[PDB]
Amino acid sequence: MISLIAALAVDRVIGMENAMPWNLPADLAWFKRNTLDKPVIMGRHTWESIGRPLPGRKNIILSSQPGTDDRVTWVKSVDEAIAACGDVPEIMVIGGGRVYEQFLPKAQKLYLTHIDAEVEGDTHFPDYEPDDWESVFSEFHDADAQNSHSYCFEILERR
Ligand SMILES: NC(=O)C1=CN([C@@H]2O[C@H](COP(=O)(O)OP(=O)(O)OC[C@H]3O[C@@H](n4cnc5c(N)ncnc54)[C@H](OP(=O)(O)O)[C@@H]3O)[C@@H](O)[C@H]2O)C=CC1
Ligand SMILES: Cc1cc(CSC(=N)NC(=N)N)c(C)cc1CSC(=N)NC(=N)N
Ligand SMILES: [Mn+2]
Ligand SMILES: [Mn+2]
Repeated sequence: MISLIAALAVDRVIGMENAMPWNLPADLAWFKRNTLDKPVIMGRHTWESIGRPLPGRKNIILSSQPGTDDRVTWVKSVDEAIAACGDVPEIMVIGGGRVYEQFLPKAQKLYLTHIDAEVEGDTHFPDYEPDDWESVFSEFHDADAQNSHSYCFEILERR
């Protein structure tokens, strides 16, 4: 199964200048929790945004140009990326925008962090068809001393 995981601000903004224009420790925790011990697929800009392999997960980078770091696995197509994961129960697509778009249709699950924050962005999560998804998990949280925004974790499964 292929899953997409992301954090969306208002208007589905997910990034600005290769970065997440917010500070939410709780979302990073949720991310580590739902990706640990699973292969992660990401675009190259998203690879450069992190600078180092995510610990305890197989890192697959999608790029049309030759790979430049052997600490990770480089692939040149969606199909090679999926094949590179082998036989695992779940494949986590962690971004960015152009990669989400490509993997969305093969997706069976969406892990979304809805952040109540307005932020100018240059990158947006795909405009998915709400009718095709079913909310199977929803957990809302008010802002607190560590997390400056109210946010909600949601898991959608393709109907
Ligand atoms: N808020 C959230 O949850 C998230 C936010 N982000 C944010 O997303 C933004 C980066 O997103 P964006 O610019 O779209 O970039 P991506 O990370 O999606 O990078 C895309 C790059 O990877 C390669 N690639 C993608 N698809 C293919 C394919 N099918 N075949 C071959 N190569 C492919 C290409 O690199 P090449 O040029 O080498 O061909 C392409 O330019 C940043 O702003 C980041 O901070 C990212 C993940 C989650
Ligand atoms: C650390 C990091 C992780 C990601 C992947 S996050 C994700 N797919 N899902 C989710 N958050 N729930 C991304 C896209 C970017 C980063 C680094 S962000 C950053 N560097 N911000 C900044 N420079 N201030
Ligand atoms: Mn049901
Ligand atoms: Mn069904």
